[PDB]
Amino acid sequence: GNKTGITYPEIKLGETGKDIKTTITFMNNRTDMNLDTYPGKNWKSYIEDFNKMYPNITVKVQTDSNYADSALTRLQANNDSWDIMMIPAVDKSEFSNYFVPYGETSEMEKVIKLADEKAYDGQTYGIANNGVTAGIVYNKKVFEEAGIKELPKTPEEFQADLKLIKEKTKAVPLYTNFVEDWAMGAWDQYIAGNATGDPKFMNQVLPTTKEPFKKDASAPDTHPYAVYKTLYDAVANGYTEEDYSTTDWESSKGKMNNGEIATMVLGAWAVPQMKQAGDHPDDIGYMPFPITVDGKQYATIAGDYSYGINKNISKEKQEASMIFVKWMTEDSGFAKNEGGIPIKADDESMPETYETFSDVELITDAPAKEGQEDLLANVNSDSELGINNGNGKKIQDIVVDAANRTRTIDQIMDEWNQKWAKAVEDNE
Ligand SMILES: OC[C@H]1O[C@@H](O[C@H]2[C@H](O)[C@H](O)[C@H](O)O[C@@H]2CO)[C@@H](O)[C@@H](O)[C@@H]1O
Ligand SMILES: [Zn+2]
Ligand SMILES: [Zn+2]
Ligand SMILES: [Zn+2]
Ligand SMILES: [Zn+2]
Ligand SMILES: [Zn+2]
Ligand SMILES: [Zn+2]
Ligand SMILES: [Zn+2]
Ligand SMILES: [Zn+2]
Ligand SMILES: [Zn+2]
Ligand SMILES: [Zn+2]
Ligand SMILES: [Zn+2]
Ligand SMILES: [Zn+2]
Ligand SMILES: [Zn+2]
Ligand SMILES: [Zn+2]
Repeated sequence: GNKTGITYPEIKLGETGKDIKTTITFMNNRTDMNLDTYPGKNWKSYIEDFNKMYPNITVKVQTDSNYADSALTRLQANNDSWDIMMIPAVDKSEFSNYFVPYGETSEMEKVIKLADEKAYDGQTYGIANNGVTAGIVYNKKVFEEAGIKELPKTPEEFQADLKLIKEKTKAVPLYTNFVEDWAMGAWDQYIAGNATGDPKFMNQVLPTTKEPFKKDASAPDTHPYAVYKTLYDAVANGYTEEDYSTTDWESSKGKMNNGEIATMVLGAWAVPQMKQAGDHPDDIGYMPFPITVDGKQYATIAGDYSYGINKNISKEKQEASMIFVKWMTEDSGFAKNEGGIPIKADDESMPETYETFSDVELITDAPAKEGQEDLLANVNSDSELGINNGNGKKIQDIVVDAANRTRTIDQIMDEWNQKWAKAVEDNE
């Protein structure tokens, strides 16, 4: 797919491509950063900084509120109307049908983190925008008002804390952001490394296990079941917003900052957005998801959204785009600014958000065994469950079922297991 003859490690920022005069279109999900009133460093500011180094590469930013859906639509049009996008929910095995390979994955791992996350048949097709963990954003002042002494570490402790918040404060204990598909889909981010302690769970165990959503007999407070039951119980116990059908994401930021919401299950990228949303940044904290595995808590570090380059575009625009991605990765400061972990391989600096995480084991998803790279994507597709790959609708169903008492969490998990179990069988 690479028309340029140049791999990503071969780019010398400030020297390579300096003769290029072109314009590239950069599609991303950060509508907030596409505004002049963004409380932080917005897209225009980054592009200005980039243009000091490459003045003749003009970068045009396009942002969509319904990002996942609109990016996939543009991808399936198979044209040259975009040059860089954040990779949406695409089968790894289909990367080469859409995206320029940055380079051999073994070479990329020398210069970026998470080089095998968006890779296939030995090539890397996406670079993460920053490394994030999945945890819980919480308001420390609301927790103090509720009398919560220590952060909850099990589902039972969490529900006990939500009840204290409900009874003793005025905050919504857990705000679901039901209306945002991506906010509901985020619950899939906790069910593997966080809920099991096993870096191989996501890419090896899950797609080879017929009923992964069943309760774990030995440790019923762990594994994916415990995650989805956390959401189920919080809604069924009356510890979420009165009306899930009318939640609002943008106002939820200000409400967290001002102590009207106590918790939201979101990745670390959300911490600066909550802190910027009002006068009480110091009241925003970040905690591990409340599962303990054999006495230890775990948090997976993963890419939030990865940059991919359109294989359909000219060699000039492919190279211009790869220069901008490398600039974003190595020079921009995006990760330092959005509260995430830098992706340049040799940068071991960490957001200050990781201070309730001193005893947490930070892990990354191991690749599948050789030849199984595509197994999760294929079981996911055939099951129609879209685990960690776009499907927030099934999580909305958890909220609906728990609020209307139509089904128990067991029954919901049993439905998923039967669909997954067939997909595991069909792909073995
Ligand atoms: O990239 C982090 C998450 O962004 C989310 O989109 C938000 C965005 O962060 C910002 O808050 C904007 O104001 O609203 C967007 C939703 O329209 C989602 O894309 C999510 O999937 C990302 O993980
Ligand atoms: Zn939306
Ligand atoms: Zn959608
Ligand atoms: Zn596939
Ligand atoms: Zn090689
Ligand atoms: Zn192959
Ligand atoms: Zn106290
Ligand atoms: Zn407690
Ligand atoms: Zn009571
Ligand atoms: Zn929706
Ligand atoms: Zn297990
Ligand atoms: Zn004020
Ligand atoms: Zn305050
Ligand atoms: Zn169903
Ligand atoms: Zn079989």
